[PDB]
Amino acid sequence: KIHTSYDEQSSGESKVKKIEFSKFTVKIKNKDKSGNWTDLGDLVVRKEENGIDTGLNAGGHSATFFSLEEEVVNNFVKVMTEGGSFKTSLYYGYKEEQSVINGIQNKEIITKIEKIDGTEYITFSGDKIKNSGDKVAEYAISLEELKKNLK
Repeated sequence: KIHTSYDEQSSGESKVKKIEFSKFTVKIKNKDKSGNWTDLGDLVVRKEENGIDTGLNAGGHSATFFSLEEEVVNNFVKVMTEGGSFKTSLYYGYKEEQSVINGIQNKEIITKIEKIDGTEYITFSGDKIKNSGDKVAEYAISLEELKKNLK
């Protein structure tokens, strides 16, 4: 007879990243199968010359979340501190979705302000996933943490 086993665990935390004048990072939550907001990770907003480019950064995975043209830079910032509806150059979303396979060009993003737990959040209608039932992938970002870098 033989018997063997193994187990390992590791973690770390630090606040050492590129300056606010180059990129910034904010919270992000998603709607589960129960239709309730649940934590997902963080959103790295990179301030490029030719628009804005954003990337989801969860506890074991990362990818492009959405991106917009130079003509939408101030426009996106407006709908992300006050709400509104402007088109985006590309919308990929998080993994396990129908858009993330390739991306959606010219994708219409309709934002709205809503509270959740005493902080003001912003929610928006993404692509139509195939793991829920003809629904849209919906999310929530701390509008109060966006304002810190959107003002």
